[PDB]
Amino acid sequence: RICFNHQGSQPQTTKTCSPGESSCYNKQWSDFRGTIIERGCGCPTVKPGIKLSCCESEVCNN
Repeated sequence: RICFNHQGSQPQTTKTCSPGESSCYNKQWSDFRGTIIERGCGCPTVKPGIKLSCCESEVCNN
């Protein structure tokens, strides 16, 4: 599994996940500086106030 791992709308970067990892994620929140969109391998646990979107296909998290 390969997932995008770039922040926001910056140029796209990819990450090859650990063997057996089938998911990619897109996490979004806002802080005092602006809106943050992070991407990576896996499907991390839901923390309060964070928007999380997980998918299970190649580079599915743009």
